[PDB]
Amino acid sequence: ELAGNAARDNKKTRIIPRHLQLAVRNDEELNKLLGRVTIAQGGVLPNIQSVLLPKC
DNA sequence: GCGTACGTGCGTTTAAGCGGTGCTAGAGCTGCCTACGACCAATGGAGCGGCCTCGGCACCGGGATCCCCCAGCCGCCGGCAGCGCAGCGCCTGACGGG
Repeated sequence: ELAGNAARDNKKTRIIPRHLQLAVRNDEELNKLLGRVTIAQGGVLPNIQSVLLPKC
């Protein structure tokens, strides 16, 4: 269900692990179930520390 | 280099701590009865294997942003150098005193 919504955003009809890793990581609750599992070819969540960004 | 706030110390003070009750709740165990899960023999069809064909995605090529950059550009202002000047203390007059 969470994965399917992600596939909608990228518009691909076929579900893909990149969706799966993305889906199960945004939900903080489901995150706790798999806090020590790594998905094949999952890729990290898109995140950047604010300080790294330019001052303005 | 600044400065505050947290360590050190002192002086209350109070609730922890001790020792003492007194209770019954609840855990531990036993006796005994039941049902429910394992076991066994059959059965078929759900699932798994083997093909096998379209199109979702990949890939390309092109056009479309769009942030990223920065000199242009001006405003601003303050510093700065020059200029006009305001005030004062002395300089020096006006006029009586020495």
